[PDB]
Parts: sequence; structure tokens; C-alpha cells
Amino acid sequence: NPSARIMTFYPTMEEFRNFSRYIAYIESQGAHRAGLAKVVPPKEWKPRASYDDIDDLVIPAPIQQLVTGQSGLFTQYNIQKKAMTVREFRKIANSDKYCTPRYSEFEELERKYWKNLTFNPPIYGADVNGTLYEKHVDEWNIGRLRTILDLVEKESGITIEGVNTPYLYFGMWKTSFAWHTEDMDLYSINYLHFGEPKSWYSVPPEHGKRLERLAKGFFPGSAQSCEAFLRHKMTLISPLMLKKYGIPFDKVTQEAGEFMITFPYGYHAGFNHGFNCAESTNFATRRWIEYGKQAVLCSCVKISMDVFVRKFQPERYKLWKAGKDNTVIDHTLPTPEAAEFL
Ligand SMILES: Nc1nc(-c2cc(C(=O)O)ccn2)cs1
Ligand SMILES: [Zn+2]
Ligand SMILES: [Zn+2]
Repeated sequence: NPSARIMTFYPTMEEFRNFSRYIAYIESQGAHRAGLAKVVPPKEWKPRASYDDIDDLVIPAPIQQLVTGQSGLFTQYNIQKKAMTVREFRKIANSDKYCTPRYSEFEELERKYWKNLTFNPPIYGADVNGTLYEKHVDEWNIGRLRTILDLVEKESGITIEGVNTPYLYFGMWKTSFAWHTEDMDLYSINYLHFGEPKSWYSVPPEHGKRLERLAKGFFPGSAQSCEAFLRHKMTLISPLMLKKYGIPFDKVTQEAGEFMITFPYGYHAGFNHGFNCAESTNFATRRWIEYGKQAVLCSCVKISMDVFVRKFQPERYKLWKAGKDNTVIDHTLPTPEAAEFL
């Protein structure tokens, strides 16, 4: 993948049964270079029979997304509103004031998003604790992926909501997710259960530092206030701005029934086309260990790396605790679990 373009994968039912092995396969294919990959599930796979029984589901803290800024540079302020049901959210979403405008091609809707981002603030039904998967679904179940991230809960019982538990996101037109990498630079999985599409922008992890540098120049007050202010998830940057400053990036639209995988240190941002619902959580592979050790956290979610270093890096353990671990990450290298596909 020399241009680090977003790749799409079509596993068979057999390939879909082992989650961790398929992540290892897409890395041996070079998917991790883009920082984002699309996975289309087998036609015989269904995580839920129907979504017509969730109208009374409560969104306890919906947020009004106020956006301030100009010239492709914006700050998003999330204003907590009173709790509302899925039914109440959907009615606002499909109303004359908040529904999706007319569009023939993506570029037209994308132009409309960047032109009207600061106007008529929408409501995002974000960070809802929960799952939409039926109990019996064993394949790609966001509630129980069985990766090495499970070690945190196994050893302490500690749960970090949205990180080692699922989050639901009820979107509407122009709802957004700002530029960020995951907590502890972990991997993420996002499934679009139903509704209108979700568009994504990604910056390859091998160019991640270029975006950080650009963000520091444009918001110097924030950079002096926090070591990793992009973790506040308030910064919106248009693709025209990334193009102007030579930041390599790619874009993709996720449709209902599709998965998106984000990779360690893979910067991403995007927006919802209209009323929809996504389910998400973080996960890990052996390659993540180094990212978690080297991750720059908010200085204004921290996972203890000790258990991971002791279990998967005992040879490099003594050097790390002393502070002499001078390991440099090669963002092009696939996870060691990919060896069988190479
Ligand atoms: N670690 C985090 N990742 C997110 C996040 C949200 C979305 C979404 O709203 O669709 C998509 C991708 N990442 C938010 S906090
Ligand atoms: Zn994310
Ligand atoms: Zn901070």
C-alpha cells in the first residue's frame, strides 16, 4: 500500500469467525498504513434481527454541537442537553430544521458540511453505554472481541467505559467527531448498525506528527496548556486545509452494515450524513504494546502498561522500567501475529 490508501476487505463466514486473526491478515495486506480500513461482513452475518424495538432506549446525555471558527479551522463545544429517548432523537433528526440536504454525489454533501458546520447546531446522541448485538452473536461482537486488551479487566476487574465496554452513537446530519487517535493510541472498531452513512477522514500514522505540528501552529494557546490537546476531541480541520499544508490524508464513506477499523496512532475525523446508529469499542494486538508505552496523554484515560510489558515484553522489561528503552516504532510493520500470512 505505497500511497497508504484506505483498504476494503470482504471476509468469508469462515474468515469472520476469528477476529484477532483477521486483524493480523489485513495488516499483512498493508491496511494499517492508512490508519483506517473498511471491513464488509459476510452476507449471512446479522448482529440483530430488527432495530424496531429501541424507540424507548434512553440517550442520557445528548450533546448540542456548537462550532466556532473560520477558514477550515474550527473548535467544537459539546453542550449537554436533557436525556431523551431514541424516538425523540429520530423526530428531531428527520425534522425540516435538522434533516439531510439534497445531494447527488458525496462531494456535494461534503461541500455543504464544511460550508454550514457553524450553523444550526445538531444534537449528537454520543457515548451511550450499551450494545445492539443479540446475546448469541459470536462473530465480531463489539461487547466481547477477546483481544489482549482483556488483560486489564482479567487482572483487576477495572472497566473503562467505551474503551473495554461498548458505546452507541445516535447520529443526525452534520454531527461530528473531531481529529483524534484513540485513548492510549489503541485500535478501535466501529459498526454502523443502521441509517444514513458516516464519512471518515484519516491521516496515515507515519504522517501523524505532521498533523500534530499543524494543530500546534494554529492553536498555540492550547499547545502550551496541554501536551496532547487533540485528545480533548474539539479540533475540526477541513480536507482543503490538510491539502493546503501538504498533510497526506484519505477519505471513505461507511454505509449501514459495514465495519471501520482504526489502527494505533491513526488520526481520524468525520461526520454523519443523517439519522443513524454506530457501536464502537477499543481493542489491542501485540503491536499496540509499544504505542501504549510511547503514547502522549492529556496533561490537563491511562492504562497501566506493566501487565502487558511483563507478559509480552519480559526481555525488554528491565530496560523500560529504568527508562533506557529507546525503541523507535516503524508504522509500516505489521503485528507479529501476521507472520503466518507472510
Ligand atoms: N476514542 C474515541 N473515538 C471516538 C470516535 C467517534 C466516532 C463517531 O462519533 O462516529 C468515530 C470514531 N471515533 C470518540 S472518542
Ligand atoms: Zn475514534
Ligand atoms: Zn489536555
